[PDB]
Amino acid sequence: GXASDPRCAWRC
Repeated sequence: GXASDPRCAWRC
């Protein structure tokens, strides 16, 4: 669940 965290959203 990364939809609110750009620094991980690239994976998810």
